[PDB]
Amino acid sequence: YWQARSLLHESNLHLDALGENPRYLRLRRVGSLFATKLQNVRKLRLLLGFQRRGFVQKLYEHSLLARGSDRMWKMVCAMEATLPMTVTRMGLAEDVVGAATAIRNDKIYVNGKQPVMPRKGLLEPGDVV
RNA sequence: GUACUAGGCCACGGUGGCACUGAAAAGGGGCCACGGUUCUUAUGAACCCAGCAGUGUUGAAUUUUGGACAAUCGCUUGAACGGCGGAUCCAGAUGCUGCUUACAAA
Repeated sequence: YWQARSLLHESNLHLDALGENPRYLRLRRVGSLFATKLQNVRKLRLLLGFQRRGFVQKLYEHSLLARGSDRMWKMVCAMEATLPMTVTRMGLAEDVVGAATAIRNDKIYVNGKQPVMPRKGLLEPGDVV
């Protein structure tokens, strides 16, 4: 009941009403700003620490061209098929950036010796790491 | 609705006219006239990069006077992995891109 909210219900964790019984007037309502989209792209790149445009753009078109069920459990599946997120799922680093340095050493051993594609992934199902 | 990719077909080879041969006609085949470029002791001859590189003007801007027949593919030759091809294949300079890139050591 409390948990498992809607996957796009992130407007309940930004500003709320009828749960704050004080300050009846002067309540901040959200304006028409696209800066939350730009900072959400910042939340996307900060989960990779990578240069802003090219990687998230290339993963965006790959996420469109892979399958067409939806864009929410599958676009983050395109995020999750990437190798630095995959290493963070294994737990070989404190965070994504340290894992990126570890793969920058080529300490990693994806599919035998090394990933053939270091910056882009993409780990298909059936690929050892 | 509008600049390219590669490739289909046509047209043209400084300009214009025409012919041989060939089954079919001419981009480094033949003849004449033009317009250029050089030289003559001036009488006349030689040549025509919209082939490759390269030069010069203009341009905001335009590449190396590279290697090679080995791969094709073509032409040719009955030896000979033969001969040739600025087609091509490989390298350069140069926009776009996809893709890596810390060294040490087995």
